[PDB]
Amino acid sequence: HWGYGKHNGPEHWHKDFPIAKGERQSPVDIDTHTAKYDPSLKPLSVSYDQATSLRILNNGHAFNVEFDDSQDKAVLKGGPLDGTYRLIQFHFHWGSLDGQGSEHTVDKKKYAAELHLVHWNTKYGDFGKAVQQPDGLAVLGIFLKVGSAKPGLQKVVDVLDSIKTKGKSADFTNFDPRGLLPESLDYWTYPGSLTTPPLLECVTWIVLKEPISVSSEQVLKFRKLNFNGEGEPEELMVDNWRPAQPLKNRQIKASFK
Ligand SMILES: [Zn+2]
Ligand SMILES: [Zn+2]
Ligand SMILES: [Zn+2]
Ligand SMILES: [Zn+2]
Ligand SMILES: [Zn+2]
Ligand SMILES: [Zn+2]
Ligand SMILES: [Zn+2]
Ligand SMILES: [Zn+2]
Ligand SMILES: [Zn+2]
Repeated sequence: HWGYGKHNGPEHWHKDFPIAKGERQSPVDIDTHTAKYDPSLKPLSVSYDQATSLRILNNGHAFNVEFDDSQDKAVLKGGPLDGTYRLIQFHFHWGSLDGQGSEHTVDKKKYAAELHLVHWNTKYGDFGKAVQQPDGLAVLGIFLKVGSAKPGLQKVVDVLDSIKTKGKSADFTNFDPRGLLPESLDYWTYPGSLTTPPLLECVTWIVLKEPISVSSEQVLKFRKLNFNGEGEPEELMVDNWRPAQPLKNRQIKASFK
């Protein structure tokens, strides 16, 4: 089983997942000197007011907050996107130390964590068919830095003790994802992949410029989770990020100057 450990980590994923060395892998370093502004990028439209959260779960790699995506309740439109992409889940990647944890980097700066709000293209009818396509998904990536507590994150933090180990889940209704956004929606964008196996090259990445602030007590709560299921040996869920991959023949476009 792939993982983030010594013998099953990112450097070994190519064995079972050869697309790991493909042409559009994520994440990537964003060099703010070469990611040039592009005036034709429309502004990004985020509609989360009717978001309906269902459950929260530890799948052994991170924890996902899943949403009802049966209808256009919470959607992302605009920017580089054609059409309408529905929110299906969010999750985070984070470090064992404050100086690392993000997947994307900005001029090689690593952040303490990165939020991924995952959305699929309604043009394909369901998530399962969307991930098979180049334009199947859009992931909105938000950096986290340590500082002041993020009130909107608290409901997440408070339930983490109930899903400590793999396979555990809890009911998780009425969570409002707008409480996880920064104030500004300026972004970079490029075409890439899922950052975990199976690493499909199906994602339009949209990463925000402005990070959110979370408290060290909030991030410590992330580091108390386990990769293992109950009654296996404890392996703390930390450093569940993949490092930057080669940009190859791709351009990263900025929405701001
Ligand atoms: Zn292990
Ligand atoms: Zn090899
Ligand atoms: Zn540079
Ligand atoms: Zn320069
Ligand atoms: Zn797994
Ligand atoms: Zn669904
Ligand atoms: Zn992710
Ligand atoms: Zn229930
Ligand atoms: Zn138990």
